Amino acid sequence: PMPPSEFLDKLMGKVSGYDARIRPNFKGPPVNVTCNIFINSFGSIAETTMDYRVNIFLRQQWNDPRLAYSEYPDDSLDLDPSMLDSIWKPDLFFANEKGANFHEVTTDNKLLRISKNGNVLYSIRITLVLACPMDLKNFPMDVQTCIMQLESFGYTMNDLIFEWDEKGAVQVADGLTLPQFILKEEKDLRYCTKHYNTGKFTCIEARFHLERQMGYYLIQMYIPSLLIVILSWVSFWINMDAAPARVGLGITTVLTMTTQSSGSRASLPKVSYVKAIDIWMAVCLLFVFSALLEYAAVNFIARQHVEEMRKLFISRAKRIDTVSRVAFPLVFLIFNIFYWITYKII
Amino acid sequence: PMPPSEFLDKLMGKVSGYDARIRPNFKGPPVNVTCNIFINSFGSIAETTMDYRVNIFLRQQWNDPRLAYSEYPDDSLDLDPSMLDSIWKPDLFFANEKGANFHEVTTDNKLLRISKNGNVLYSIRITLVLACPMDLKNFPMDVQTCIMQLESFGYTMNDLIFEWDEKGAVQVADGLTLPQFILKEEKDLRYCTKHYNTGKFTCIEARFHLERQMGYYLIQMYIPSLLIVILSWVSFWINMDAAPARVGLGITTVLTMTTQSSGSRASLPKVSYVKAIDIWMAVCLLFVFSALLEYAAVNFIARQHVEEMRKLFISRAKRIDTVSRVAFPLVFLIFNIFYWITYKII
Amino acid sequence: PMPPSEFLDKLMGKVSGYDARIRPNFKGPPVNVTCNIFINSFGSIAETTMDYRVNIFLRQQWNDPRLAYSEYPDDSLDLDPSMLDSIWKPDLFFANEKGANFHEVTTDNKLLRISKNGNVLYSIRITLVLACPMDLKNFPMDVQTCIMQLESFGYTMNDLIFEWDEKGAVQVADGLTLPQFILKEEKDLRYCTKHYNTGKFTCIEARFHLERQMGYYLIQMYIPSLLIVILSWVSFWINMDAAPARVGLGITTVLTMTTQSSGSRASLPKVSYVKAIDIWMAVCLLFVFSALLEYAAVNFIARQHVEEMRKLFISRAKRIDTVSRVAFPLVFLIFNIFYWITYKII
Amino acid sequence: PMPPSEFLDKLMGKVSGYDARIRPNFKGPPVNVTCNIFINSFGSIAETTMDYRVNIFLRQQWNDPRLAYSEYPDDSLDLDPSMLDSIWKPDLFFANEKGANFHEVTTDNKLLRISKNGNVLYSIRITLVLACPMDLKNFPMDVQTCIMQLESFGYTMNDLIFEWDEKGAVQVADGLTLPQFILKEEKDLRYCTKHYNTGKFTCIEARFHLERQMGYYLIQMYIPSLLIVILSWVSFWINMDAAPARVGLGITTVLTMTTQSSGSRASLPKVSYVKAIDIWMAVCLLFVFSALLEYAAVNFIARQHVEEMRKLFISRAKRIDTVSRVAFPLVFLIFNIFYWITYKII
Amino acid sequence: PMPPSEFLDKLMGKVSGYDARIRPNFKGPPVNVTCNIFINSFGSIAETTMDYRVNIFLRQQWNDPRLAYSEYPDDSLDLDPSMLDSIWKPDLFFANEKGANFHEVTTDNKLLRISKNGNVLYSIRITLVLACPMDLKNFPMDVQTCIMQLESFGYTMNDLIFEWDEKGAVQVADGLTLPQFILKEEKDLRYCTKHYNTGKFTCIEARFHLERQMGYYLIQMYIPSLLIVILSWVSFWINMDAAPARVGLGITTVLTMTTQSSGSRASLPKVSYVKAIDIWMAVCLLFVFSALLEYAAVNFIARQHVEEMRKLFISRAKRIDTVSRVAFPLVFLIFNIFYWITYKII
Ligand SMILES: *[C@@H]1O[C@H](CO)[C@@H](O[C@@H]2O[C@H](CO)[C@@H](O[C@@H]3O[C@H](CO)[C@@H](O)[C@H](O)[C@@H]3O)[C@H](O)[C@H]2NC(C)=O)[C@H](O)[C@H]1NC(C)=O
Ligand SMILES: *[C@@H]1O[C@H](CO)[C@@H](O[C@@H]2O[C@H](CO)[C@@H](O[C@@H]3O[C@H](CO)[C@@H](O)[C@H](O)[C@@H]3O)[C@H](O)[C@H]2NC(C)=O)[C@H](O)[C@H]1NC(C)=O
Ligand SMILES: *[C@@H]1O[C@H](CO)[C@@H](O[C@@H]2O[C@H](CO)[C@@H](O[C@@H]3O[C@H](CO)[C@@H](O)[C@H](O)[C@@H]3O)[C@H](O)[C@H]2NC(C)=O)[C@H](O)[C@H]1NC(C)=O
Ligand SMILES: *[C@@H]1O[C@H](CO)[C@@H](O[C@@H]2O[C@H](CO)[C@@H](O[C@@H]3O[C@H](CO)[C@@H](O)[C@H](O)[C@@H]3O)[C@H](O)[C@H]2NC(C)=O)[C@H](O)[C@H]1NC(C)=O
Ligand SMILES: *[C@@H]1O[C@H](CO)[C@@H](O[C@@H]2O[C@H](CO)[C@@H](O[C@@H]3O[C@H](CO)[C@@H](O)[C@H](O)[C@@H]3O)[C@H](O)[C@H]2NC(C)=O)[C@H](O)[C@H]1NC(C)=O
Repeated sequence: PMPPSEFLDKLMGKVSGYDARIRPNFKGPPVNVTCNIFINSFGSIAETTMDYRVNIFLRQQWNDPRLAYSEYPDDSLDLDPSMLDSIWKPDLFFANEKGANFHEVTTDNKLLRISKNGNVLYSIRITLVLACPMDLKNFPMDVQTCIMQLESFGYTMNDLIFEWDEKGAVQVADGLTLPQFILKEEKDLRYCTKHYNTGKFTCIEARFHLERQMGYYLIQMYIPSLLIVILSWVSFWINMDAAPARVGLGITTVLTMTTQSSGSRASLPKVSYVKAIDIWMAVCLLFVFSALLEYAAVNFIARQHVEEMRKLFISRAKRIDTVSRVAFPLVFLIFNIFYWITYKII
Repeated sequence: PMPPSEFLDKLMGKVSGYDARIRPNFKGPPVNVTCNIFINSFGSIAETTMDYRVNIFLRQQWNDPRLAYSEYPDDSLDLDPSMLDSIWKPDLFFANEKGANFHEVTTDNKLLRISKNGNVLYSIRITLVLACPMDLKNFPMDVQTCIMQLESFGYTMNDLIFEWDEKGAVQVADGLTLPQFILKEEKDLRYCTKHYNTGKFTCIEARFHLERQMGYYLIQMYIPSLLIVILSWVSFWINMDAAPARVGLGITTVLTMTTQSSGSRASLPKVSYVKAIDIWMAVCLLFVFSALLEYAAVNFIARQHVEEMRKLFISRAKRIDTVSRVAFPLVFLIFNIFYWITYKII
Repeated sequence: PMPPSEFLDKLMGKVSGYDARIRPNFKGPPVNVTCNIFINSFGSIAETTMDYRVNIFLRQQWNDPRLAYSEYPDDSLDLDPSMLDSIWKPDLFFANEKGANFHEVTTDNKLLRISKNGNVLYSIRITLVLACPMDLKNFPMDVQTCIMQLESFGYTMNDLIFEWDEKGAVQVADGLTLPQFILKEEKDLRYCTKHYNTGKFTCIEARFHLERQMGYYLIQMYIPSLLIVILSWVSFWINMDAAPARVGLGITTVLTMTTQSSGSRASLPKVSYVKAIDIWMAVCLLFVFSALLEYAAVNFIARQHVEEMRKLFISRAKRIDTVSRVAFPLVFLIFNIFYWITYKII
Repeated sequence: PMPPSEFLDKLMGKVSGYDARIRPNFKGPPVNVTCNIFINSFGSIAETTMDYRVNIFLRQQWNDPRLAYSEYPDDSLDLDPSMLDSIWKPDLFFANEKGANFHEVTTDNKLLRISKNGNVLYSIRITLVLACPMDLKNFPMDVQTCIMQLESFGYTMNDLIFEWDEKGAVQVADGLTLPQFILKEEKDLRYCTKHYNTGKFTCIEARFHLERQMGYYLIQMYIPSLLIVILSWVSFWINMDAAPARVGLGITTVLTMTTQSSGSRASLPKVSYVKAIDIWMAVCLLFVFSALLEYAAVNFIARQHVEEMRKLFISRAKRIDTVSRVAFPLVFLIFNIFYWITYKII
Repeated sequence: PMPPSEFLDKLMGKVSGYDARIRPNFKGPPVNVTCNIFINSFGSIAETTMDYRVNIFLRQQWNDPRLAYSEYPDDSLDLDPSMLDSIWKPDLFFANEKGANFHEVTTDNKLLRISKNGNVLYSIRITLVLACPMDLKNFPMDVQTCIMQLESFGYTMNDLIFEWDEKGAVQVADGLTLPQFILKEEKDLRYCTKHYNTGKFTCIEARFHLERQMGYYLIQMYIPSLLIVILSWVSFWINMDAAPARVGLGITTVLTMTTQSSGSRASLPKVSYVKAIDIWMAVCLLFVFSALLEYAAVNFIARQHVEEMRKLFISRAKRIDTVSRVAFPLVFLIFNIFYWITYKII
């Protein structure tokens, strides 16, 4: 019962002629590689960049007859990771990496165990910054689907095939929550077989269904956008005398409404389509621009009105200042219903 | 008495058949690894990212019978760190690293000494950026508990076990203070034994109880939020004549109160729950929005009031402008008591 | 039928005297290297820096007679990438890299296959941050032409020549869209043969015609710039009595128009020439500065006007306040036509 | 007279049995290592992070009898830096590195020369980002003392000792100035002998006395803070009639004074103690808050004043508006004297 | 006619005893190294950091008799760059690197050719971030002189000397323009021979004369600073009645003039000396502060004026409001002439 590495000497070195430069079952059927990932860290979901950082354990399993062994008694030899640069390993890469890296802290974070019948279990900790093109049409109420797809790079489909094992292909750490999102529990697992001018390459991808939390965007942008609408209404309970007051009120509540429009996109890409948060800030910018025009009508109607005529327009001009107090606060409401219900069924 | 490395030649090389690729006490009980950390640098506690950077010395101790020696006279051979790539070392990693690194400046910052009975003392300087999910419910008065946990990655529980030595498992440099926090002196030391679809892996974690200093947030956000509330009150000692003054006063003190609401979260994650600093900026935004409505009542009540009737509402409208001077400054106070006492016992 | 690497032993090692340090067809005609790129990731088109990040697959093809083989039966031996540090490879570099890198995640992302007649197919995943000097004359309506050029660095033109293969020299991933641009489908392919004091070096470049999307810049800068122009007009339907109102209106709508001028260049280089977005913000800053002067004329003309004289200037001063309501809203329009048509045919 | 490296062959290789893995004078007295640094680049003194970047040449000198030589005629053999991975070198590290690095541009920036009697001169270019906890009590007038300390990491005090040579232990490049500071010329040199649970380790540190330049902070924060105080005074030469003017004046000069308070700390850590720049912005925020209350008294006193009574308070209310014009401008001055003299002797 | 590397075998390996660890002409005169650089990328001229990034080709030439060859027929053997780790190479470094790096994309970007008489031509692509202390006295009209200097680090002056070849020591790529600067065509080439406590080291530096483009700073800071001065003048064509208007006008045009003062230094170091852009923003801040005081005089002079007396000061107070309309607009102009002419001859 010699030590395992010396047993591994019989397994790896020039004895038996193991070559790590040639895939298993060479010249025969392709190599069936079953995969699955464990997720430690999920988050930093960027939107200026439209990517996100994950921290996974990538488990790979394939059979290699050359790694058979019956001398040793037990069923598994979880070796040292230094034995990992000498056996064959599939050239798995992430088709949307945007930068990734291993982890070498106190050891290469690597695992490797071999079953008697040649089954290999290979597992390494990885940090990825995967690209997912965000779809920001209905932005605060959107549901993103950021993917990650595992391709081969040098082996064609007839010489290396990936799969997902049918027992929980994607696990997640227990207490894993996101600050801005929630990660839905059903995770898709479909095929993405690529085709180039070089050949066809195996591919498999996992679809994570993110979904934004409404709390933050409800506190910083919607409510402050809404109070500024109400102050635009207090220009109606003021007489048609305070020219500086109402105009000063409206202008101050139309420029601050312009700042928050731009402020609602500081942390966003410069996309060219209008998004759900945009029509809110637009329509809220339309009401406030109306009250500054409503007083524009009053101050002009009253100034234009012999003595039986001037009061004749005071009633009309003052009729407006009472219609305004109900028109705006209710027209805004019915709009406020068609908006949220539009994004409660979309 | 040959030189130690040549003595180490007898200890390491092909003589005696030392293999660094196989753990001590192989096929027997697992390897008991006692740990403890020394902390040089603690800080850069991020909250947008919810991590923090530490600079530790990681000390590991385990027994290895193969490293026994009785030839040399003294009790310890603190070797060169180049002898560190040839002996066995536990594959300790940090389960929430988020990026780490060694230090190679003028030497690998590594220590290694071996006692006669085989005890190994292994110590290396590390920089870590550990992830700790912040809980920002009561934000300026919160108490975070950021952890660090030491797991194995390739050895299962029956073949490698970590522990904390029971003599000061976590030391700290003497004059170590944080700018924003204070690091409490009692540090937890519990177990975090993991379970995967691969097996069970040893784990141990240290719980550091951070606690925010109230000084900064008391100077930039609470007091400026409070002066703006008081200026909202000076719209009461002004007659019910200065329409531009009081409305200009209230509007200017309701928008600047909106900026500071958003300004109170520039360096924060976009969490979806309301936090303690939020109800302050909200309630302070409610008082100021009230004074702008209080004058909305006065200017409307006085404008609506034969000659025995107009003065009848001047008293009512002026009754308000005196009730306001005591109502707001005292209602705000009683709120100001239920707030701080709520976060002095929570 | 020995294994291929051992077949490759006959192909690479000291047998047959293959030297990777000497180009093919040595002392004869130069080495004809046909190229083409596949683009996975395109974007992060910076403008403060005037660069952009691409993620390509660089395919290279050249003949090497030394790599001939007739022993093996089939037509191609797609080897392991470890066989890539032993064969000759052209020293292709990117003449405007500004930083690049390979991808080592789970494998060097490399491909290598050899045809029987010696044809080499070499393909590697690369991330580039290529420099392209932006031309921002007509900025929101511009069309950039960012290049990428493949030069030799050590081999002169008579010893190594690059080319583009005449079957789709530049492919693109199917669903590849940009957030801010659209990538036109015709891609140029011309020569860029360099000359130094060392000699002449082969060079080939690809010209990508980017083109900005107008949606974002139409929403954040043009419309907000335009509403502020209209509020500058509401200072005309107000009587020549509200000195605080109209002046407060104009000043508030002339400073906020100054902020947006500077705000229209936060994410731009500090170029010294005037650009298309600049004349908009300038002319819009000229109208608003006019209305604040138009009231400057009214308040001065009315204040200067025995009793038959004061009304004589009221008509003139009030004649202005009606000419203004049509002059500005129509002069702005005709300008608004010469502007967009100027950038619809330029 | 064979070539020196072949002479060095007799000096380094298996001939003579030189081992680089064992310190000089082994088993005897410790190794006396005299040090000194030359500073090329000093600066980037961060305060959000409380560190700073230096670029030094670290010179080390120790004796090694094994490196004796009398064959060669001259006194010094400045070798190639490749000979630096074969001789012993002290494991000097920087106890507050916070990240450092060598320089490999066109060569490892390393020097190495050996005197006949065994004296070694070892010198390498380094970039450091050293941590120094700032003390920001009297911030714009402060004097920081950022240190750098050279410790051993694996050798205890009885086996390796550092020192500073007594001929200019710290030189500086000639034209080395800082943008924000000035580096005082006397530099401290004391001992910092550490103690751990492992043993006692040699340590030496250099104390650089930085001192801020007052020019910048005098131009951006003090003067603008002071003009805004004066405009708060121009609310006194205005009659007690312009309710919108004085209140608009005071409010506009009390909120802009709040912005600059927060603006005076954008580039600062979130420390919890009040600092010298804070009491300035506070007291300046107290004067401006007073003038807005001073008019609060006037408009209330005049509004409260049969016909012999109303003028009786006009004199009192107008008595205030003249006392204000001298009270504030002189009370501010005497404060302005106790402030600067307080930070001219502290 | 064996292959060149095998010819190079006779040139490099143990045959002939070539040692790369010993400089040419050893024990004799020093090694004369002629240099010159080609500049691809110039720019990213930082000012917060006072550095800049360049992308050069560094060509070095020296003679090495050991590399003589007469066997081969032609005049030059441009080898593979792998032959670059075996020949001697001067240890050139950049005395103000602040971080640099090679380029390894698809090959080490290296060139190496050897003439028959031993002349070596060595050329490598480099990216540098060189430090140049900016002199910002007359900031928008300044002319910086950022240097780059090539020193030895281990060889003293009597054993290695650098030079510039007298045929175009510094070339530049053809279409190389900067966004903010223009690179003057005459480039200095002088000596910078260093002296340390170790010895004297060869040094040579190149002086690039940068010069700012005035376009950007003329558009964002001077003109907006100037319009705000003119609006400060429109407080003069308004009667001495509009207390809220003129004071509101002046205050709004004195605070926005304070923001732009600070805004004129966001991207600048915190230098302690006053700079040319500072006196502009200061003097422009002095005019606007004057108009707010000019009305302070009017409203006080008119309010202080039996019936023959009140009109007596109306003329004096109104005499001011006409002197102002010519005093300020012309005093500002004459200042505006002494300013630009002062920076047209400095
Ligand atoms: C990797 O897995 C794939 C599919 O999971 C295997 O492909 C299939 O392999 C079988 C060999 O057992 C091939 O033989 C076929 O058998 C069926 C009866 O089961 C017979 O009716 C067919 O005529 C054929 O002979 C089968 O063609 C093949 N199918 C495909 C789509 O590839 C593959 O063999 C596995 N390879 C390894 C190395 O494990
Ligand atoms: C590492 O440490 C663990 C615990 O600190 C050791 O586990 C224990 O090891 C003993 C061997 O001395 C095992 O024997 C047990 O002894 C008790 C009497 O002390 C006896 O009553 C039991 O029936 C049993 O024979 C013990 O089972 C084991 N317990 C556990 C929970 O593991 C371990 O031996 C140490 N290994 C090394 C290599 O130091
Ligand atoms: C690489 O490709 C270039 C061009 O694609 C080849 O250049 C040409 O190579 C031919 C050899 O077949 C040279 O011979 C010429 O042939 C024509 C008839 O086709 C004859 O009229 C000429 O007098 C001459 O003999 C030709 O000069 C040469 N032209 C150029 C511009 O280089 C090159 O041979 C290819 N090299 C390899 C290694 O594939
Ligand atoms: C490194 O430097 C230290 C101090 O600079 C040296 O320590 C001293 O070394 C001397 C050996 O010459 C030791 O001997 C002492 O000599 C005095 C007379 O000078 C005698 O009165 C004492 O009784 C003792 O014998 C001395 O104890 C020792 N002192 C200390 C504090 O270490 C050291 O020898 C130097 N080592 C090397 C390798 O250069
Ligand atoms: C590297 O270049 C330097 C200068 O470019 C050379 O320095 C000079 O080298 C000459 C050898 O030819 C030395 O000899 C001198 O010759 C003059 C006549 O030309 C004679 O009048 C002097 O008395 C002396 O013998 C000369 O001293 C020396 N000068 C200096 C300042 O170094 C150097 O030789 C070159 N080295 C190599 C290896 O190319």
